[PDB]
Amino acid sequence: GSSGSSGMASGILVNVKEEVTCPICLELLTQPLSLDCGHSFCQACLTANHKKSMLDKGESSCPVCRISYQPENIRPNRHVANIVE
Ligand SMILES: [Zn+2]
Ligand SMILES: [Zn+2]
Repeated sequence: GSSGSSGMASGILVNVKEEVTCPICLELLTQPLSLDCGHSFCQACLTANHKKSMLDKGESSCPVCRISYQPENIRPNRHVANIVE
């Protein structure tokens, strides 16, 4: 009458602090995206932000500098479908 093989919950990790932070959630930016302005953001925070400025004006833009560009068809610094094994 027993079942459940859960590995040790040692989520401890020894690494340096993070410098790249998200101007939205202000938490952390490990795999942020790149825009035509330079400022990075979360692949999610960006999607949500865009909607925000959709009911007021309609068009989205950098929530930091609000530069002129296309929030669609944007690619990050590096996009490779290669996962180390
Ligand atoms: Zn974020
Ligand atoms: Zn910007």
